[PDB]
Amino acid sequence: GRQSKDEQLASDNELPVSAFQISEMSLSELQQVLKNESLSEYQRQLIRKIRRRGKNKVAARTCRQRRTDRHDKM
DNA sequence: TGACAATGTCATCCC
DNA sequence: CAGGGATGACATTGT
Ligand SMILES: CCCCCCCCCCCC[N+](C)(C)[O-]
Repeated sequence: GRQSKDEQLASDNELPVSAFQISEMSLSELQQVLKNESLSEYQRQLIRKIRRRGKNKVAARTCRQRRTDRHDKM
């Protein structure tokens, strides 16, 4: 199969959570993660970029569906 | 491997 | 605040 780059990222950077986790975990969850873990700044930054992408791709989705839904047919 | 579809990324605006 | 939803353009990936 295959992995996301963000998964590779998280992995390369030894993040205590997964890309998937990162992006889907709830905010309060994430916050625990962040108050409890030793995370360089780079790792912190990373986690934020990952979540961004992570939420945006989902978002990209819909859009398109709506895009594609709304015109293509209806 | 090359076409064509599909997904992801990023910049921006928004709330 | 901040985080995060929309969407348009461009990029990478999948089949
Ligand atoms: C959707 C659920 C995602 C939230 C998962 C949180 C689990 C992270 C725990 C990592 C543990 C690492 N450590 C430092 C405690 O050993």
